[PDB]
Amino acid sequence: MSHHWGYGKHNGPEHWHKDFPIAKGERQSPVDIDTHTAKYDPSLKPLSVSYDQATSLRILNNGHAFNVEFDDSQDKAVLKGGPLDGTYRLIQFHFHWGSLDGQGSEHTVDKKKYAAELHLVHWNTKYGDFGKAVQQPDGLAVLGIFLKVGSAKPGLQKVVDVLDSIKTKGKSADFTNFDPRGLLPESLDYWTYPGSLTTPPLLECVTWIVLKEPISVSSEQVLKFRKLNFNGEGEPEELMVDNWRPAQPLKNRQIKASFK
Ligand SMILES: Cc1cc(=O)oc2cc(C(F)(F)S(N)(=O)=O)ccc12
Ligand SMILES: [Zn+2]
Repeated sequence: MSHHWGYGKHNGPEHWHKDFPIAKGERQSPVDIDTHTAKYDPSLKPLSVSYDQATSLRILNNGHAFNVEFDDSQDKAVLKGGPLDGTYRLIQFHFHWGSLDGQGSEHTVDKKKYAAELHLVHWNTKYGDFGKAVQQPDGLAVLGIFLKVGSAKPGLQKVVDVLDSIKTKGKSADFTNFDPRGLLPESLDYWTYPGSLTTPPLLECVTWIVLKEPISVSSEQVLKFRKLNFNGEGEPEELMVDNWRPAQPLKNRQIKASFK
């Protein structure tokens, strides 16, 4: 209730370390993925994305981004395999995007920034609940998917059209029966490394799995994202753009590739 961090000039990523010292930690995210240095790991098991039974419930503008929330009271939508040991349950997805197509993603590929990045957040069921999971090194698994501007993503339109109803901070809307499988690219080839949440509290509890294949969304679709507001209703308009944290030092970590 007393957090004041954001993405503006005076409360942006370069200021976060004051209230959250872990911002300068040993396994912070996002990071630049240097494709020539990432090594193929033949030991990585196949990635398993089982979203057939996913049950979305609501979409919320939290003043930073918008979250599409799922019912995670049961083992429906889960992520397993890949670098993961155990079962991770989908709790929500959100995006990070820019003010222009040339920036917006958190992770970068050989320093290339994509227009946006989708994050599907999952928590390790061995810890019982999300709050307990974020206190563990292997508590979360976040699946990251890059977005580039070109052809429209049919599966994203239902999200785009509901944004008018959650323009400002604190607004939410019913959002049932949304199928996240419609946001995935064809290939599940990925890079993986141990990291953190990319907004405060910046906890170092995430196994990052970033897909190599980006999805394409249309200019009209991303333009709608850019019409959202960071501010609450009745306050001066601050367009919700550039809600991404820049790449952090890789330090003592190796990024592994699931493909050759
Ligand atoms: C506390 C928490 C709960 C949750 O369901 O999702 C989150 C997502 C993020 C993130 F958006 F910053 S990221 N990018 O690290 O996923 C940060 C914190 C949470
Ligand atoms: Zn995120």
